Amino acid sequence: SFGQTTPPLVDFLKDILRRYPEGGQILKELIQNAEDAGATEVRFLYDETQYGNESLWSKDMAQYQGSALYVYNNAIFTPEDWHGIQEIGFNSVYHITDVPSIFSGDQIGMLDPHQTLFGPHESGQCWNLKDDFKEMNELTDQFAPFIGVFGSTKETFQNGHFPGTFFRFPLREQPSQLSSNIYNKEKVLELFDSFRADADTVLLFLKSVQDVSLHVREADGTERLIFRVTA
Repeated sequence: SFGQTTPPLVDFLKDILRRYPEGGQILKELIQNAEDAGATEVRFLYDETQYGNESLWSKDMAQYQGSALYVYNNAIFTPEDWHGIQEIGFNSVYHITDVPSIFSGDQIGMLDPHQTLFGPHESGQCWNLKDDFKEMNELTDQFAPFIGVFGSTKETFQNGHFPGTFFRFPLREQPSQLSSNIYNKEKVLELFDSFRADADTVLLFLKSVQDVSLHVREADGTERLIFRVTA
């Protein structure tokens, strides 16, 4: 027995990140993603909030319960958008996080290129707000980071549908096999700064997205508008 095998997912993606390193390109790639989905608005939120570690899908999920960059847009994923997302585009987010989550309509999906969280040959997991209602309700700490941002409420989960899209990117606090990039508040606000330099012109390329804003949420829950640009 003899032959080549394609590299493991994490190595394939490490190579893509090596070939495309990014600062402020990350915000631009995420804006492009929203434009491609027909969004008219994009909101970035740096969130200081740390969440609980009691009611998680598994103990290894605790490391992703901390500070995050969230990114909202007002389009709702189609099945094709969900297929599309499973494969620089969205992959630039791995500069920031090891486990991005995506919440759109009736589904939350988490991606795990390290392939350790969800079983041995799995690279992510998804929950349906209707079909998995019972489990999601029990896993209070797991889904708290999806409630109370961008107009999502406990009511959202009762109805079973969020009429929009947001991502949660828990900020990597130490190097992984995917990336050694560590983000903190300072580094994220530096990303917000790069963008703000270019903000006018970035909307010139775009025909759907007409409003981009940057916000910060403190641990006490207070939130500030950092910057907005409109068409």
